[PDB]
Amino acid sequence: KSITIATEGGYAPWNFSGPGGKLDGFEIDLANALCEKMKAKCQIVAQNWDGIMPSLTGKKYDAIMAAMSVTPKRQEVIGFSIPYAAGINGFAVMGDSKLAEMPGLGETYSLDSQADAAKKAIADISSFLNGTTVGVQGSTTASTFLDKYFKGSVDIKEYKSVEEHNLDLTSGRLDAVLANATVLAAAIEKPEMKGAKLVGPLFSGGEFGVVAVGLRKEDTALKADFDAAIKAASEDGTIKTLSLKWFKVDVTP
Amino acid sequence: MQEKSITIATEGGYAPWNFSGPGGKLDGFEIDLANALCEKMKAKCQIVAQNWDGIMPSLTGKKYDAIMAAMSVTPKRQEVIGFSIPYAAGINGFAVMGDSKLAEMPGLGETYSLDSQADAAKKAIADISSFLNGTTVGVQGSTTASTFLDKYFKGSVDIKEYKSVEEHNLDLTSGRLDAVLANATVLAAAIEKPEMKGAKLVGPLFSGGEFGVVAVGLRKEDTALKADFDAAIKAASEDGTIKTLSLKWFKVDVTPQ
Ligand SMILES: C[C@@H](N[C@@H](CCCNC(=N)N)C(=O)O)C(=O)O
Ligand SMILES: C[C@@H](N[C@@H](CCCNC(=N)N)C(=O)O)C(=O)O
Ligand SMILES: [Cl-]
Ligand SMILES: [Cl-]
Ligand SMILES: [Cl-]
Ligand SMILES: [Cl-]
Ligand SMILES: [Cl-]
Ligand SMILES: [Cl-]
Ligand SMILES: [Cl-]
Ligand SMILES: [Cl-]
Ligand SMILES: [Cl-]
Ligand SMILES: [Cl-]
Ligand SMILES: [Cl-]
Ligand SMILES: [Cl-]
Ligand SMILES: [Cl-]
Ligand SMILES: [Cl-]
Ligand code: NA
Ligand code: NA
Ligand code: NA
Ligand code: NA
Ligand code: NA
Ligand code: NA
Ligand code: NA
Ligand code: NA
Ligand code: NA
Repeated sequence: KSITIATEGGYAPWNFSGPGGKLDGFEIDLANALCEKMKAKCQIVAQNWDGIMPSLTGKKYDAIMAAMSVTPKRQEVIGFSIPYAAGINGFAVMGDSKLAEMPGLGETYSLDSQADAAKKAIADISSFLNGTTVGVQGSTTASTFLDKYFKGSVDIKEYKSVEEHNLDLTSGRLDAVLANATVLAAAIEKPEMKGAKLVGPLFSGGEFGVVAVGLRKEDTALKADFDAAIKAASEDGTIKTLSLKWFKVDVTP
Repeated sequence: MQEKSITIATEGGYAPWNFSGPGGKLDGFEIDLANALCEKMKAKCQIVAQNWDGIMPSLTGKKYDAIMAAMSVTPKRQEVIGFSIPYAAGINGFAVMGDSKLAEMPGLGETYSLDSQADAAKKAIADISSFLNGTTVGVQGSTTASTFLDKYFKGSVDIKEYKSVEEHNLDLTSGRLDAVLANATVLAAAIEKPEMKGAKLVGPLFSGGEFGVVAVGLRKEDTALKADFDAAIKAASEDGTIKTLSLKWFKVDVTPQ
């Protein structure tokens, strides 16, 4: 019994690599814990974000564990296991800038249960970010969110990876970036991002949704195995433990 | 009773010498070495991050006491700062995308000392320079690599200078650059990361000359701190610590002698 799991490796603490390229993070530890429950040999591979879904359908590997949110558009092309996590997103800017004054600092809005307050916070941020350049990783729930609420207000610059937009924020090429808050909180702690800060509000639900294992639609048995393993790992505190270990928070839905 | 205290600056952008964990904790050969040297010196070790561009003005400006950021001793640097006895030596090479015609550069698997094999090194340089004609080569500005490129490849290649290794590596993978030149252990570690899939170390490896030896950067007249580091490095070289840490981090011996 063997399962090849693809991750990106550019999204710490979910998935990243050590100095010599060894894949590590919450999803690597989770993949191994799930495969132990499934009684299967676990092979974790790296695949760039852009080609992660065509390589799954192309059978280069069997599953995706790369902090992939379940979205109706993705559900048209691939299948998903039951969720193991949920995404919370926010903006980061250079802490010195006037943009650090973004309203709603640290306030959290669920796009599902607080649609009225979230759309007001979004409207305030959009007006506040008028004429700025915002970096985002292309083909993400974050680029979808920016396209939906900030398009004619902000100049949206899309990047292949988080690392790429973060370097353009620190050089001053970008005014702000939008990404998963745990990813940004980890990134701004790195020496290269000295001076960067999380600002304004945090958003969950809606576009961001929940994170699950990406699988081919026809792999019903593999989905059934992952579903039983995630249920069992949620039930014995395994996922919560790994989340606290990596994120110092609980990302479980 | 209480130990003295030293603040050591590193860059954090030069794995496996110095880099950081996902949450910014500084790690690598120089972090392990800094802590081992401070234990020998019986001093409290505080390791801080400082970008390469401002690393020397912040040392002279007394933001910290020492630099352990894989800094080579050069006559130009010796005019402005002091150095401890060396703890390592730099080996440099080019990296390109393996699919580039540039990957066939003469001659992979070879090493040339610019000090002892000057004749064979200049002959190999003359071949690489002609081979790289009209290409764009990325390099970290104010390094032994930028000095080496300025000396032998200026006028043959378009040299593009970057503030960090990570920046030129991203421009190599996007195709903005044809090649990069940097420390081979740094490039060998970098090409193993998912972002640098397809990149490869090509052509020969160079040591000595411009590259020289790595030592702790200190304020020019901070003689007590230099005396402290010199005794610790001597003791650390004597018990195999530097060789051990070198093998642990690079899987090659970087010690000079
Ligand atoms: C958990 C995260 N999901 C996003 C971004 C994931 C990008 N993953 C990666 N670069 N590895 C998505 O699936 O589009 C979020 O919404 O907060
Ligand atoms: C060891 C290395 N030294 C170079 C490059 C070091 C850059 N260091 C860093 N980015 N932390 C130099 O001192 O100019 C070398 O010559 O192979
Ligand atoms: Cl990484
Ligand atoms: Cl590693
Ligand atoms: Cl909710
Ligand atoms: Cl929590
Ligand atoms: Cl005291
Ligand atoms: Cl860390
Ligand atoms: Cl720390
Ligand atoms: Cl420290
Ligand atoms: Cl070296
Ligand atoms: Cl030219
Ligand atoms: Cl140019
Ligand atoms: Cl340019
Ligand atoms: Cl090497
Ligand atoms: Cl490629
Ligand atoms: Na925000
Ligand atoms: Na900013
Ligand atoms: Na020699
Ligand atoms: Na160098
Ligand atoms: Na610049
Ligand atoms: Na660097
Ligand atoms: Na050398
Ligand atoms: Na000195
Ligand atoms: Na002194």
